[PDB]
Amino acid sequence: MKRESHKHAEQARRNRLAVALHELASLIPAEWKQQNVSAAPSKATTVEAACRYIRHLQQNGST
Amino acid sequence: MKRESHKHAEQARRNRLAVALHELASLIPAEWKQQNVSAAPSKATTVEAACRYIRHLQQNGST
DNA sequence: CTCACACGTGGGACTAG
DNA sequence: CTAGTCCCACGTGTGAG
Repeated sequence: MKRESHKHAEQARRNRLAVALHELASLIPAEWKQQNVSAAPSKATTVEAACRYIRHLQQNGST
Repeated sequence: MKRESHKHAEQARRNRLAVALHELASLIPAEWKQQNVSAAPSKATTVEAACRYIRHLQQNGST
């Protein structure tokens, strides 16, 4: 039963979710992801602010 | 000594990272995605994407 | 303690024999 | 049926502070 690999595999898989996610804040220019309620530089929070630098960025109507 | 049952501490906390991936999905452009090689619609595979957009949105107009 | 975390695990679409 | 892929998510033993 390939769960034997599914391990070696679904690890590589769950890993991808990291390399990249890592590589988001890795260069979230918006360094405020450095300064706030941030209870963890690893997933969630970083991603909360990760959507943020974009959230600033999606400003499309300069007066 | 909830060193087993503390359980919920994971997902009840994980939930954020879920939607973090999700708001990361709200301000990302489907219309963009055509550029990106389809990976599969996953809670990992698209963290890949938010980078793409972001890495991009930065140098907007530069020529 | 409270956090955050990476492992296995059963797994349920989907596909190729 | 049989198993090989996908990627989802829970339940945890652990380090860290």
